[PDB]
Amino acid sequence: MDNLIQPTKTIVDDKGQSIDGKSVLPNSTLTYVAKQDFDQYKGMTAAKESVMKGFIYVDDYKDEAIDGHSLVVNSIKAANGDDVTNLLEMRHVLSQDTLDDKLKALIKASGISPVGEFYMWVAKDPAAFYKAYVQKGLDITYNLSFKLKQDFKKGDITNQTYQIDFGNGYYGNIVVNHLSELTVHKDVFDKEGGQSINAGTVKVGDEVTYRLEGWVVPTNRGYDLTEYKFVDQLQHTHDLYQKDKVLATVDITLSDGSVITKGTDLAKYTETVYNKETGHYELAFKQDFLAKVVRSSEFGADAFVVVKRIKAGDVANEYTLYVNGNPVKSNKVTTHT
Ligand SMILES: [Ca+2]
Repeated sequence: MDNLIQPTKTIVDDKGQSIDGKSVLPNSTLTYVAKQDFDQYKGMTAAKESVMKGFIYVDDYKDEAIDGHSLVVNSIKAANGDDVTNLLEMRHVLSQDTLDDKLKALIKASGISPVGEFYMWVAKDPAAFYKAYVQKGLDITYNLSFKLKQDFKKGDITNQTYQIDFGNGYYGNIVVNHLSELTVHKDVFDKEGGQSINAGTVKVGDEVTYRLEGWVVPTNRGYDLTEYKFVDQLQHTHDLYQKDKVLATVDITLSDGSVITKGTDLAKYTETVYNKETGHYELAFKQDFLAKVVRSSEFGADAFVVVKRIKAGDVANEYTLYVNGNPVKSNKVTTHT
């Protein structure tokens, strides 16, 4: 039965599809569906002393990546539909050092080895729980949502469950997701195809071009696109906005099968707003367009913002890209006039 008892977990997108192995974003909600497998136990009779050792389920999240305190338990349900949340002790174990001695001994003797922080669910009434669910072979399904720690900027995210029945430990699969590291860059040029003039001198009355380089959204991701917006507070005391342009930086495939080639003008899929009084510049991709980009396609664009230098002094610029609600701040650039 060692290979016939198999707790499992998966991670699912907003359409209930598995995204195990896929990339996610810093502000992503990770929703896992975990199974506590009792199928093998159906119709059998466990010894009373073995039943007394109870039924424990463990969710071992990577505590460097996942904020364990953000857990929302969406549901914990038996195969017969029963809500079993009130039948289980939910324990957020931050360290085993002084964990309840009985439970700590149970974990030790099980063969199971949770690392760092974990949650455990313990049947409050082993005999009752055994009779109602375990002996009937009724699996328990846990639906759990976590957020990431804001200080976890890159690396992989892992989640693994364990099951301890009658003191016997069993290992679940390791669900892995990659956190994309988001970066964007700003440069300042004499002209669109020219050389960087960062820290250079710009004569009054001349034009300069800022390039706002958008982050490329990678393939094999676990999400679709709902926002991709450039925001730039221009130093409008010194830089007078003239015009912009936005270009695809990768080939983009849409749901209809059509392809937008790298270098194509993307203006018609966007809206530019410039506020002359405040110097606030924004270019946002339209949601109905973003919704058509397939997951097997990369997505990226650069914006080029043309300004006239109207006053002497030091002139700085930076921009922020918002990708699905994640702000990505660029480096700064400066020039002097
Ligand atoms: Ca852990």
